[PDB]
Amino acid sequence: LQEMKDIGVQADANAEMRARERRDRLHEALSVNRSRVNQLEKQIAFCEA
Amino acid sequence: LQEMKDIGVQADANAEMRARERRDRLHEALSVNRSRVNQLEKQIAFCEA
Repeated sequence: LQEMKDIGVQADANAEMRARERRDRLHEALSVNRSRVNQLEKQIAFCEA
Repeated sequence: LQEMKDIGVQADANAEMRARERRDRLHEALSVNRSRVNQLEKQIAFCEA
């Protein structure tokens, strides 16, 4: 248990599932955000010109 | 010792320094290659526009 506190992680199974779910939803949202920024940057550069 | 057989990694002191040196020089090389790719894509996108 001291080793578990030296590595500095809570390591609870229920928290592991909740954490992975929240991070995955944010990774998916970020991938969509980058894609949107890329198409709108094209629109911006083209329309301004 | 069974935990060492389960993880399946030799992890010799010499092997550890060698592994980090190769993967760290690779991490910087990836960042440089990707930066060149992004720079060339921005120039090409400007040329198209």
